[PDB]
Amino acid sequence: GMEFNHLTKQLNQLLAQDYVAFSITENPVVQMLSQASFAQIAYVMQQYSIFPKELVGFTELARRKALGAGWNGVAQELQENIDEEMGSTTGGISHYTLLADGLEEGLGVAVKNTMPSVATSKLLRTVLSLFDRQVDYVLGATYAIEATSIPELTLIVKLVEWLHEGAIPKDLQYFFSKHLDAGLRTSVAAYIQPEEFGEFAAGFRAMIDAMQVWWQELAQEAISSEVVLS
Repeated sequence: GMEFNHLTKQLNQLLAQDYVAFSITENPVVQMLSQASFAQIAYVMQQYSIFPKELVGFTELARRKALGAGWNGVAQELQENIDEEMGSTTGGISHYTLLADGLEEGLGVAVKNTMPSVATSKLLRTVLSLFDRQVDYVLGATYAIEATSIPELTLIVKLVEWLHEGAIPKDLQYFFSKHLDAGLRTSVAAYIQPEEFGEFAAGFRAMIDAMQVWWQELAQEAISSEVVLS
């Protein structure tokens, strides 16, 4: 209803105003592009790729939290998200695979079997700690994934275009266009009570904070490869 709609609009605005990681100009990797080598930005993309993979499992944890609380409509919406990320609208090919295959075909950058870096491992541990809380908080963090999706994908398009000398592979271009050229919010609205809006907001905040910290740390990891110990 109106009060939850106000909250979700607010959280989207918060993200747009206050978070440089989701800015197409102020993201810390974008800010290092003048000085960065191909290898360094390829490293960022290898690490980045881990996150969409792992987010399917986190969405599963949120689905289970929703079921556990009797938020059945939300569990159903989350199942549809999982099905889509695992390929239900892209011929059975997961979104992760489209990205990974596209990076390999376009750049010769292998990302499958990438181990998380210190920063990425820290992100994944932090995120799990959020997805282990009560349903309202967990769904806030889950809504943060949805809210960050478009700004994130816009940054990824930029970095991938920066890396490519020519056109990007056509399947990868479709992956991007399908995302960039309401269901979760409306489902949660049916169950969430006003007394838990604060917990939903807290989960959202915690997730976007964790993701921002990761982008910052991953920019430092990338640039540090040419540092001479001093």
